[PDB]
Amino acid sequence: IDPFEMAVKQLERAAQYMDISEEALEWLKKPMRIVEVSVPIEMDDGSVKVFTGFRVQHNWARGPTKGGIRWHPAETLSTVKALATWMTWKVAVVDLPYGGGKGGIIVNPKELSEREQERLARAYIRAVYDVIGPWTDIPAPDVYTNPKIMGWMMDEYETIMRRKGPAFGVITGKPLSIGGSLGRGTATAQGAIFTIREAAKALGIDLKGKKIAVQGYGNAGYYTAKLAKEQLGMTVVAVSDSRGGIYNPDGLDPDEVLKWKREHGSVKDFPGATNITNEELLELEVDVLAPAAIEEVITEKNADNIKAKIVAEVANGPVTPEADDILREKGILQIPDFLCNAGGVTVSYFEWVQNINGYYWTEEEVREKLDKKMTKAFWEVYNTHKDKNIHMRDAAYVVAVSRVYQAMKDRGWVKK
Ligand SMILES: N[C@@H](CCC(=O)O)C(=O)O
Ligand SMILES: N[C@@H](CCC(=O)O)C(=O)O
Repeated sequence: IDPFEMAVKQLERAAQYMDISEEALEWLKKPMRIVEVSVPIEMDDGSVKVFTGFRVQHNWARGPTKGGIRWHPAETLSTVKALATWMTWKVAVVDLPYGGGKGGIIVNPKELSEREQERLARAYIRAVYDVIGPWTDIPAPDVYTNPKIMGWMMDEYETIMRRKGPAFGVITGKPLSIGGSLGRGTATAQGAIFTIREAAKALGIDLKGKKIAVQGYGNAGYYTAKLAKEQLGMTVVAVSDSRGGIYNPDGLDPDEVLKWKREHGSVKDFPGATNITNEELLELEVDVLAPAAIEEVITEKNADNIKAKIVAEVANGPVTPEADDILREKGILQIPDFLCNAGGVTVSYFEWVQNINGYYWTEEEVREKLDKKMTKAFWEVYNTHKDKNIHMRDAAYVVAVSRVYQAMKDRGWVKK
């Protein structure tokens, strides 16, 4: 199951719903630049180990490419290419002057010390310097990379760059001390909450007092539940982790559950709550269900059993296309994954804007701008959903690919 293959198939399926020339589709099926580099670092024992690093820039018709860096032992070039392709549509659906791109190093960072991690980050920047920049390619944190590594990478880039321009804007997700942006820790959850609110408004539902079930209790799931309870006033009845689920009709307090999970490593056996598992958790009678964990969790095996009026796909591809079908004919509004979790990329654009301008904002300004962006993106996707009578996801693909195609035509890359 080649990751890249799946992305190309999804793009073709999408192109089956819109008027796009075959030359433009052939252009969009290939990354515009792929860079594979050797990343040599000096280990703590004195030896030199060489790692494999990637930087894929799928498309830059709309502006500089944007995408995170993954440090995973199972990283492959095809995975990076597929993720860069998805990043293109993600920045296009939420309307950002960005293209799509992604990077990665095939490494197990859990067995690297802090000094070796810093050496790896600096060596990666020294290797890929010639294809990145504030107006060329802006990396960001991703799987097993965090703001600390982002700061190390920014410092190395500034050292090579001799401070001749906005070196802060070369990479996002930085610490606040060095050009970091506020509201960035709860970006994804805030965007998901905004999309859920707009979806409820579209469906004619006032969310105050109804049930939400969240699967996955990392930063995304926990903050999704928390912001749901405060901003949307909904009742959080079920949460789960990489172990099991906890359900309470009266409502769970996300802060207490987070304390429980930190203390014991799992959310299981929470006081005054029935312990359950993920499979039966996916089908509680709730108004909103927010899968925020590992991919491929809703499948034709249990798609019919889903009873949530609104499904917000915080995670990347939690729902299979077949389940997309059954959920559609069941009457359930799905927020597509790369529209729902648009908060992350959105915030990163805001941070870049701040770095380029040299002027930073506050929490309220970031929050308001994110609200407007996510509301507009959701409403465009939903209006395409209505007008073309296609799936929500397919509408997101229509919006994003239409924007990229228009940008490609405007530059004259494709003459038709
Ligand atoms: N992996 C992140 C990167 C976004 C960013 O550039 O901040 C995402 O697209 O969700
Ligand atoms: N990768 C995250 C969602 C996307 C993000 O946080 O950037 C998850 O699966 O929970």
